[PDB]
Amino acid sequence: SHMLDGWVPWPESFARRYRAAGYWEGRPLDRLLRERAAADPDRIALVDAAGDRWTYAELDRHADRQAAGLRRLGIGAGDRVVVQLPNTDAFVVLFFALLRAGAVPVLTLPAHRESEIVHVAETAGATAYVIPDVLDGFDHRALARAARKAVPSIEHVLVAGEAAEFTALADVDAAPVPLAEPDPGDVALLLLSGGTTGKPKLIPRTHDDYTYNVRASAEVCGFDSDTVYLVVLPTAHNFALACPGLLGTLMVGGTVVLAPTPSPEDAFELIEREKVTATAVVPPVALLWLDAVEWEDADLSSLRLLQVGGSKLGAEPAARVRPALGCTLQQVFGMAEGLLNYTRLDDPSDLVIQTQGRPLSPDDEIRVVDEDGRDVAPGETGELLTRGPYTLRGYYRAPEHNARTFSDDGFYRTGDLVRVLPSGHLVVEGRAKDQINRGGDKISAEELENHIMAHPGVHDAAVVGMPDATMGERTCACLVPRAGRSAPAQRELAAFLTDRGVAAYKLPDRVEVMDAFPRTSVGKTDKKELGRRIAGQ
Ligand SMILES: Nc1ncnc2c1ncn2[C@@H]1O[C@@H](COP(=O)(O)OC(=O)c2ccccc2O)[C@@H](O)[C@H]1O
Ligand SMILES: [Mg+2]
Repeated sequence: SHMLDGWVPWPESFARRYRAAGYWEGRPLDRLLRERAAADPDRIALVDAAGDRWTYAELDRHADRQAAGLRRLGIGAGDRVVVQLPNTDAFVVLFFALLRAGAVPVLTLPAHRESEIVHVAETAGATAYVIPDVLDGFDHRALARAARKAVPSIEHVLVAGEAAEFTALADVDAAPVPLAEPDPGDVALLLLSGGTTGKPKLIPRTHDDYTYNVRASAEVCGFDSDTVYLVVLPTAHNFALACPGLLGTLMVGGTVVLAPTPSPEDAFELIEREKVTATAVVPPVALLWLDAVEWEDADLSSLRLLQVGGSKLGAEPAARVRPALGCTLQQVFGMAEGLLNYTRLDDPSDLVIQTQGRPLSPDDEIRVVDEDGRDVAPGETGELLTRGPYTLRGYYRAPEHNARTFSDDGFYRTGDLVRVLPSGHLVVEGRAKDQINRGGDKISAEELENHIMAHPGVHDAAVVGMPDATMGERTCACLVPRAGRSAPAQRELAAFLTDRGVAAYKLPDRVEVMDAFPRTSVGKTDKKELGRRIAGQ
């Protein structure tokens, strides 16, 4: 018996192995903060961009007071709560307060707009939605009004700022009350997957498997109480939350520093001010920092570890990390769905430069298969399938996609093309899945294509990735015009999609109009040949 339905537990034989192995320790996720605050109450746990500062005892107490405040509002025991917050202390407090209240955080990104928020809110049956007031020029309270209109289950809107007619997040506060602990085998939080279908899919992560993800990652990356970690990616990104991210830093007793943006302006200042020792970035930001040290004066010497992942970092800039930034590079090839691959900190530089790591867990199982599902020969390229103690067995409330995406014996089809080296390290070679990787931001083609086809001048749309030297891929929208109507150009389509509620990183970089798409012999749109036509071949 589980608190939520709609997810796929591990078979009992696997659960037993993972507990017997010490991977699944049987502790709720919020207990990482409870135990650290008990052992190191007066250590500095959290620093925000302004310079404000909180000890472990202070953070633990505020999480209890906000958890009691959430319960007074009726948020708790299994309720799903959509969280959309910037890199501020409000996110860290509320994350633990929701866990202690028994609520299941549904983590979204600040860039997400009405179509993503409404979909995840109604899929999760969320009862509350947590937003900033105004963030980067956008008023999220209008979005909460639109979300509540489309999703009647949303009873409460909690606002980090001026709350308007809603509830101020700072007012969610009451005297701590004894709260029951969740079952560690239950879902702890729901992550948003980059997606390969028409709708974003939610990833359930349990207390046991997410704690192991965090704990094992902190060991591999050498996180301990000396670690000062700069959160450069959104706090809701799996990389910055758990790999080892801020949760790993808190679990071991280090200091979390919240960066408002990844710009050298904000990040380099915080690295010098707080003596940051570790951070994680996507490759486009790595390239920016590697350039920017040539004209920025910040003292970055305290930096010891730069994690780079989300897309493949080139071997040439990888080799520049030590001379330019004075720290160790760690390549990270991971996914919200589970499997994490890390280069080890003392790997020879050859493997740090040329590979995307080897799996985190001894019980991470990998297969590399050809187009027929058969295992490839050693060192051949094929699609990565994986199964392990923190990889999901199914998405949340997505039975049809689960039937397509997981093998009969529980292997998750990643859609990534890789080859495995004799040492066990992986090299990422490409992608099979119909999803564009734009600077670490994942764009489901079919989701974007369906939005574009809602435009009155568009009959059919095919979204195709184009190579980009610094961004990895950019997005080309190939359009068949509506009969007797003109298709829109790039700027009009961007405005249409933005008004529709599509996140800005999904807006096509380029529009190409054509009378028909090339098709295969089954009749599916041939995007390999669309790429050729886009390039004038
Ligand atoms: N170093 C890399 N080199 C080439 N490709 C990479 C890659 N790292 C990710 N990818 C692609 O991203 C994934 C889905 O993305 P994600 O779910 O958003 O999570 C993350 O990126 C993420 C990244 C690091 C740590 C924790 C995470 O969670 C994969 O499937 C693959 O396509
Ligand atoms: Mg250094």
